[PDB]
Amino acid sequence: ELRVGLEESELWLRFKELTNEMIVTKNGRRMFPVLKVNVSGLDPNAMYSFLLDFVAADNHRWKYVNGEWVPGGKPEPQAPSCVYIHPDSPNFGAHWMKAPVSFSKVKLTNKLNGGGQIMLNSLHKYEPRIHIVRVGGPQRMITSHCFPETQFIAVTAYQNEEITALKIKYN
Ligand SMILES: CN1CCN(C(=O)Nc2ccccc2)CC1
Repeated sequence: ELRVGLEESELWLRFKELTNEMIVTKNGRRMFPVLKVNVSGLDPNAMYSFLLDFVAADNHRWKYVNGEWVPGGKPEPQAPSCVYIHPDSPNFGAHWMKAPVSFSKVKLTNKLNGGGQIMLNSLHKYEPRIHIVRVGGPQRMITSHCFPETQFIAVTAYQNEEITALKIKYN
């Protein structure tokens, strides 16, 4: 059985208990914490691409009102985010299993852009999700996995100073 684990869940959970926030910029901002995934049970000899996307966790716009995040009352459907390909892709199972797969190079933006960067809607809540895609073989296969511990709200600047403090303390 293919196993997918979050690395450093300890720390992600401290961010989640405060409501996590991730900065988006026109040019694209790298994430902290970085999503790092432990994977076992791949065929060491099979070929795989690791993909990262962001599900809109709800259909609402969120606002930081008197020190607390609160959803709006006017939900709109949220079209899916674009996919980020891990730059080690495509690669052997052995490659992916020798150390945590670290998405250190994904950039989050609020503006449609050349590419690389992934465009999110500011003040929406997102749940990171990976796809593990077996490629090159006869049988294509996809395994997907969400990471609720890594949920955040996309912001153009931090609202909760307790997040600001944690971001610096641990970087
Ligand atoms: C620079 N990039 C990195 C490697 N890459 C892919 O892995 N694409 C792909 C193709 C089919 C299924 C999943 C991913 C495209 C080029």
